[PDB]
Amino acid sequence: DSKAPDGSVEEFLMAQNRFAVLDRSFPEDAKRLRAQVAHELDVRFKELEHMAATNIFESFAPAGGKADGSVDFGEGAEFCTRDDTPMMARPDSGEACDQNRAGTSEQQGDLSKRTKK
Amino acid sequence: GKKMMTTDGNTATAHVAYAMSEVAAIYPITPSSTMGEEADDWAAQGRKNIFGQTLTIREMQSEAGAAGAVHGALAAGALTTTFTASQGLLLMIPNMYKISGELLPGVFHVTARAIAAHALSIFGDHQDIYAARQTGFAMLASSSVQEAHDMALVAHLAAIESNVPFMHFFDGFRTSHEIQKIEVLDYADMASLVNQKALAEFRAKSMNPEHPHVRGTAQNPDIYFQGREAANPYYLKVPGIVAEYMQKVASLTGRSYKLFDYVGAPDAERVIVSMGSSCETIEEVINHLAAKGEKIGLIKVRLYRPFVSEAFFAALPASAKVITVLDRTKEPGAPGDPLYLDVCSAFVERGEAMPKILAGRYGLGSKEFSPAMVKSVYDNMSGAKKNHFTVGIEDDVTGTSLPVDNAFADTTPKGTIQCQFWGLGADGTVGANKQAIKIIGDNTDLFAQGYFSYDSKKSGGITISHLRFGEKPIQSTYLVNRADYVACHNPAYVGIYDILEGIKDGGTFVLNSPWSSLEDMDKHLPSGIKRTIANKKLKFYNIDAVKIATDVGLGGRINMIMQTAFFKLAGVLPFEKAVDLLKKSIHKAYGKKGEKIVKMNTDAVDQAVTSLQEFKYPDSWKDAPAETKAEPMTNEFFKNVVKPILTQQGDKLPVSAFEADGRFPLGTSQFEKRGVAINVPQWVPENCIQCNQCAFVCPHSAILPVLAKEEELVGAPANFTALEAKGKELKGYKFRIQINTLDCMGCGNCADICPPKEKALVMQPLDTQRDAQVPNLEYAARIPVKSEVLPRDSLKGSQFQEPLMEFSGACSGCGETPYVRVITQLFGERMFIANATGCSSIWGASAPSMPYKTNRLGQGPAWGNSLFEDAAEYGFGMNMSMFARRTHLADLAAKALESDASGDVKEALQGWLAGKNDPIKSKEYGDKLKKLLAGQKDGLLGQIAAMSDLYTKKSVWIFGGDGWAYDIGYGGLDHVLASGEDVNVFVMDTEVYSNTGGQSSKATPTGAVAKFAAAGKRTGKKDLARMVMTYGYVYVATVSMGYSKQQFLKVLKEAESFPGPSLVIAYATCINQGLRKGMGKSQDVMNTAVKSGYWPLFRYDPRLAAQGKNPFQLDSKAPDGSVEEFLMAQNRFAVLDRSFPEDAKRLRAQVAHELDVRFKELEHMAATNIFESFAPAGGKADGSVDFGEGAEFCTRDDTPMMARPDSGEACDQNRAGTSEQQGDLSKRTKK
Amino acid sequence: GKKMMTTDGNTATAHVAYAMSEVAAIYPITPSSTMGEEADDWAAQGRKNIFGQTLTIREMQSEAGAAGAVHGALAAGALTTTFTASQGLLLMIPNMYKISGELLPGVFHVTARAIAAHALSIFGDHQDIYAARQTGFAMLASSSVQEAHDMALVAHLAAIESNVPFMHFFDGFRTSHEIQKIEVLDYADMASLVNQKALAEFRAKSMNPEHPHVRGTAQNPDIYFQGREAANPYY
Amino acid sequence: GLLGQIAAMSDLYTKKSVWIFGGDGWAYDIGYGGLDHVLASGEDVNVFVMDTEVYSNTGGQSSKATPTGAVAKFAAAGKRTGKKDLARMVMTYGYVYVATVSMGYSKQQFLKVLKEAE
Amino acid sequence: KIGLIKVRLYRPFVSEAFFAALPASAKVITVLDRTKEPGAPGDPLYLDVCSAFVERGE
Ligand SMILES: Cc1ncc(CN2[C@@H](C)[C@H](CCOP(=O)(O)OP(=O)(O)O)S[C@@H]2[C@@](C)(O)C(=O)O)c(N)n1
Ligand SMILES: Cc1ncc(CN2[C@H](C)[C@H](CCOP(=O)(O)OP(=O)(O)O)S[C@@H]2[C@@](C)(O)C(=O)O)c(N)n1
Ligand code: SF4
Ligand code: SF4
Ligand code: SF4
Ligand SMILES: [Ca+2]
Ligand SMILES: [Mg+2]
Ligand SMILES: [Mg+2]
Repeated sequence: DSKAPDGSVEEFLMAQNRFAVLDRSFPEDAKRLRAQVAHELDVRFKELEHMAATNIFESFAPAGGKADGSVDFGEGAEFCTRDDTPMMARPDSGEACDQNRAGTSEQQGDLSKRTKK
Repeated sequence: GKKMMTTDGNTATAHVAYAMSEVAAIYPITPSSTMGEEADDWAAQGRKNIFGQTLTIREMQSEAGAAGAVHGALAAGALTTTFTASQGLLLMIPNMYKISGELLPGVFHVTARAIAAHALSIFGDHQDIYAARQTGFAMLASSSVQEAHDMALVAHLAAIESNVPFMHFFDGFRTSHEIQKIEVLDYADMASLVNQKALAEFRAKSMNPEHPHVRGTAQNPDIYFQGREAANPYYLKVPGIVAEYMQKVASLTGRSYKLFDYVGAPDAERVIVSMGSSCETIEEVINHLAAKGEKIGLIKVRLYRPFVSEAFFAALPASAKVITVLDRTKEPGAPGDPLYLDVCSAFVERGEAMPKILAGRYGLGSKEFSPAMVKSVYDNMSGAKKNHFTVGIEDDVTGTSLPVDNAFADTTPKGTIQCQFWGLGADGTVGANKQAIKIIGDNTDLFAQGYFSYDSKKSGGITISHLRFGEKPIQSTYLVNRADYVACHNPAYVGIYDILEGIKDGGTFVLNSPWSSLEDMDKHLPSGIKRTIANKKLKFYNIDAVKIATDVGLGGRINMIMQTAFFKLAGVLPFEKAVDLLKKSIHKAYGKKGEKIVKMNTDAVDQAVTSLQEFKYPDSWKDAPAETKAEPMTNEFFKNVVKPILTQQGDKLPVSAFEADGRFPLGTSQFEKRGVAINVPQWVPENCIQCNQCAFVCPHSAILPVLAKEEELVGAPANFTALEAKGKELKGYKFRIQINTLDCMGCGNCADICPPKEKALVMQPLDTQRDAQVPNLEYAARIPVKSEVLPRDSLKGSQFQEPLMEFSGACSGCGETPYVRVITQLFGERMFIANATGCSSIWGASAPSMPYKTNRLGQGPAWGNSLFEDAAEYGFGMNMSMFARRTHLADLAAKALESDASGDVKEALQGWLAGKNDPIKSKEYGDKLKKLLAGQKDGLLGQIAAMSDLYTKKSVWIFGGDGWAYDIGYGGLDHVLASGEDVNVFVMDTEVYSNTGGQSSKATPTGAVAKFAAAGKRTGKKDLARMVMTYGYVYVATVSMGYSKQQFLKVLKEAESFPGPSLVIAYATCINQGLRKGMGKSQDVMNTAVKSGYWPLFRYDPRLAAQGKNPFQLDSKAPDGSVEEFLMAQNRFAVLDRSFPEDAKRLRAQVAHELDVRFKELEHMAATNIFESFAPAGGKADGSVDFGEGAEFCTRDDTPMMARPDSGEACDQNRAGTSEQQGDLSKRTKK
Repeated sequence: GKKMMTTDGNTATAHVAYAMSEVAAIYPITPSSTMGEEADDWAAQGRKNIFGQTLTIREMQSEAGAAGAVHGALAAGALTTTFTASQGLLLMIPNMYKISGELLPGVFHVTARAIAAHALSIFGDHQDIYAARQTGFAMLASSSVQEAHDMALVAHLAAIESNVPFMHFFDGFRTSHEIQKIEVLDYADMASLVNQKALAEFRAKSMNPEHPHVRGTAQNPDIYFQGREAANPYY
Repeated sequence: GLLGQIAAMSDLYTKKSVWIFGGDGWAYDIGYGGLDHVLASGEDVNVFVMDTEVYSNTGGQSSKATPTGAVAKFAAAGKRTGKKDLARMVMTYGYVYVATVSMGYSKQQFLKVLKEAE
Repeated sequence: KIGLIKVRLYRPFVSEAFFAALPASAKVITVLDRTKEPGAPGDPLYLDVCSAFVERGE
């Protein structure tokens, strides 16, 4: 909604004691820092200009769905989704499951095949 | 009306909280987590509260956020509740003062848990609730599961009528996780007790623009004091309101309560005053002892705040001459703990008889408070009368502990059957016990109780179930120590743990093992057990649960068989009814996929009932030969501290065994060698291409690359097969991949990614591998690690460095530990780790197991866990220390350059100063100074010589999960990175709060299923990386091991060497994501995560911009279209598809769209020509200046807030207009 | 030497805190702001503490961040201090349990101020310091501008030798802002009172990869209680 | 009955506008974690930040909103890090309405933003 | 006949040192707390002083 820097920044800063007092006390550092501010805003404005020119932006979904109901992330999982910790303990936890101590599904199945007997 | 059910304290109170609240703002913290999760589940199922509405529940970024939201909701006129504990309650304290200060009817349900001090504890005690006793909240304690229900209701009703917020609390785990058959009220009954007039008044006084008021004013000395005392009337009335609701609720339930209740001899001479679950155990002991004539009693504290001395005395027998107040907390330096001080105050104000009052401390961090300990407390009152004592520990340092005689008689009511089950992680033992409790409770008049002890180990951990069944109420709030029935479901336990301890004579001992034959049994059963079974005439049974399960088709799955064993032998039910009920239930549950899965279970039951015969044993067991002791070598600390703790004897370690500040030495995990993997890898050297990828990827450091010279392999075992080393720089070396079979967790990741089609790693049963590999790893371990051969940060070369984090308690195949292990291989010897509370702090440092270790020179990660919310600031502090102390060193150095120090010393100092912040040079010259100044003790050179641990440049790292970085610690993280200081942040993104039970975090992706996002998260994943990149001066990068180990190493080197703040976000797989083919596919899943475009890799390096080039670089390619199979291969996404296919499809398409857009934005970032540029520093210069110096107008106001020592000078306060307006006015007023 | 000066409680305290600390993590909150601002200006002016070094002071995002930084700096072996009051002190409570729990020589200088309840107030009372009484910090009160200087010094000296963090507090405004002609000591005098061996010992036990240890473990019911009573000898 | 209850809820008839007012110290520093989370929630709330580029009330201390080179307490030689870009940070969400205003430059753009944000 | 006991070290609270400052002649003692803990049986300093007299047993 605004335009590219018009070059008045130096006067802008120097008209405020929060910047000028630095100029009177540490003239060399102040000079550097005001130029740095000028560079910072130059770049930022340029970045905002591209933002305004881009055609890359993501859709906007307000809300909607919920689908009366919910499900536990461990429901019907092939391997245990919780640990042996008292931290993960829950009222409905405790049912046996594959704790990944025997390897992958594929590795397990192959060991079966290989130890057919 | 009423309704019976068997549940835990958490559910009992959530049952009431849901009914009575309209809003809940929550945050997960153990052990209160269950309440928020149930409330969410019920709201989603359609459960109505007393207003006929589903609860509005929202998860905040922290408990502080939840507390502010609760305050807003209440101020805005909605009945509100929250569930919390420990660290979380502390964060709510500021808002508590506001909520009570504004007389809002809020109710906080707290599972009382210990505060982290010398150490963190998730266990139960009152340190947290006492920390808030001054907030102005009323405090109602419940001491049992049944009471949690009742008190929760009183709290809500009283809060609504009194206008004083309530904190309803019960003991963490001891009450929150104990299962009891109790009675709960219907929601309509609760609704009927609500004071409608009060409710309407609450609504009417609330914030609303239709009839607004101003709240939260700032007040001066003139009126603040008055305003603070104006609520007095309200606090004077709360006690009576609590009493009336206890009575109103009682008329509906039949259970009466008073602010203070008394039990025991009406003429007791020795009385205990206590609060919480301890009260139940104390009472059980009183019944027992009083029946023998002892004049003892107990005063149960219900309403702790307001503390009504009159109600307290109304409960105190006049005959009491000695009173012991028990506080379940510790306030260092205080003249006495809270409850004790309150009771003392009652007696002084009463101003009459002063019986002897004693203070006792107990149960910190859920320490047992058993019957024998109650005996100690009563004996102390008639004996020594030690004051300010502790009970449950042996304080051999300050001698404050009461001796405890464990031969005390069992005090459970007549007819109580007690059971203990020793299970292995995920063998379904706990689940069957909880089912057995439900079955027995719903089909008998028996009271049932269940409590479960778990392992700090997340995988292959041992569980111990304590169950009690009886015709009389079970008040035993302590573990079972004299069991009638004991079952060991893992034959491995037999030789290592004291499983039959305290088992009654004639008790039943059931064992799962394949040792059917007397010779096999005699061969495995330790002498001690045989003697115990013998001398106690135990009903010993053995059952090859694994053979029966296999045969009936259940594939080694033993839960049903052991379940049958309990229902048949425990003796809590008659055989007929038992097997009957058990079967009926199998049809209840299961009954799913055909009658076939039902048949196997039913069959397994019958087979079990049959094969369940009394193992007969020889009278010769009475004195089996006490075996020797083939105990390997370790160190003093592992022998005297960790081993005892790992074998469950930690309770016996006296106070003298621990460091006052709670510290632990590194490397105690080196000796655990648990051997719990079912299958481990087997190296096939004929196919090995010598890449070191298997070691790089191991989540537990269970693979050891070996590079030896001929000479180093002389005494090597015959089977120590080694290949001649491949590679030019390795000409002449013998290479070997040594599998550490006992530390392996058997996940399969190594074998899964081993490059060759003809795998060099194949999974095999642990037994087929241990005999050969144990002595092999042992031998290899003594071979010098060849860290100097290849580049430290090269894929292959990194695995030739010493890993400084091994054998952690992380889950098998954990996606976080591989990253950390490698990080230590690169910087371990010089890093500080400020670890955020989470899985990484839990697998990282759960006493007594310490995975981080030192290298051969004694150097290793200096590791620390402060809190969950402050990891960044904690690491920033360590960095401040290094800055200050190393700046001090630099100053001493320059100073010594201007002295008669020797040319060599000066050369070294000049060298160190120039390379002060360079890891290579600071070490090079620091090492010279260590040599050159050796012995120097005086003057300047002496101070420098004493600061050697500051010579080499240190590496400060901050480790944390996504919950930490995206939520609770985000503000801290953000500020630290914005400081521009040299720190390194490593975020292990699991896309959920893993440790606490899979709760959603802002890092959780769109459509992922997790707690508080159980219909799939409906907001996209927060873009932490892009947010941090807006600074321009922070190195930001993403990594995924499975996609590129090289890129990971490149990122580590670039992030760490960046002289400013660095943020590295890694994709970490986790059991909570539910990887469909096992965690052994983590690497491959990490690979797909990136290829699908789900987890794009990039690096933002500010120094490139400092040299004109674009700081942003993409390291991965556009989405390859595989996201759908990527998502569908994880249950956290697949469950949604099976349950809500319509929305799940939509959400997966949204995710594909999100990642597609994001990647395009990254592509443009990498294509940009416009970028933030700047130098590393420049400036400083001694001196300061105030922003007001020489200003033309006043620069500060007339407030007490801006007043400073030098303020007060006259200035233009802008009341006369502009400089020009004043000038113009001056010309106009010339005169 | 002694020096006669006319100043307020904040300055008298800050005078000492600066001399005895190497690091300071601060956050602004009335009526203690003056202290951190003075410390910052002095460091920028090159004032030397007892180690001949200028103070390393940083402003955090809040007092919780400031307390976590203080904990980290102390854990890493730097004498550290901070200034706060009221709402800010409340935010530091979680870290206070850790700092005392790990027996760290931290020193918090607090201008006791009212807690916001039915209303906010920047003025003085002990509501805030009492809210932190169970944290394990020793608490030493000063009732005048002159005692603020003296207790501040005692608090630092005692925290170093005892390994128990200290909370030096005085009344918001009534003491923090009261001006009085008092006597302050030279930094040299303060330095000569320091227990050099305790200090060396504090640095030797601090976090350092050259000789690591693990701090902040998670403990079960088997050992937590014992671990909590282990610090009794220090208190 | 029902009509009586509905009659008693008239102060809820009109759609309300929930505003959160705060300074830069609040939004960029201490309350950032909460502000961030509340915006990420996607709920209908309006945050209005009055950026003074310092913690004003307490005496002009620097905040992350303080610009490069500005002198303030704790930035006594000019702040040596730039202003934190809270706006671009929040815009990364894609579903949050973000805007910046300056009354002296444009009262109309200010009014337009109020109407659009609310 | 009046006196004042000034509290310097509030924590740890050392009763021995408290009594070393208390006149044996003291028949009435008022403890002033500069705070308010709603619902508490008494404010912090008062509670600490009471405990001192209770434990002394005299
Ligand atoms: C102030 C506060 N609130 C809540 C907690 C509880 N904690 C959590 C919510 C932490 C979850 C960690 O999440 P994330 O994403 O950062 O890590 P990861 O997934 O690796 O686990 S574990 C932890 C603890 C031990 O106390 C408990 O309650 O289980 C806490 N310690 N402190
Ligand atoms: C937890 C905490 N830390 C510190 C403070 C002190 N407060 C601040 C630092 C507030 C300054 C806010 O700055 P910003 O930029 O958000 O707003 P603005 O510039 O408009 O003023 S005024 C205030 C108070 C009133 O209590 C005080 O100490 O003086 C506080 N109230 N709470
Ligand atoms: S199976 Fe897993 S734990 Fe075992 S060596 Fe391989 S990667 Fe390591
Ligand atoms: S991953 Fe396979 S080929 Fe590579 S070093 Fe390991 S065993 Fe050999
Ligand atoms: S991050 Fe996940 S896989 Fe790793 S220890 Fe935690 S719960 Fe287990
Ligand atoms: Ca860095
Ligand atoms: Mg996580
Ligand atoms: Mg401001």
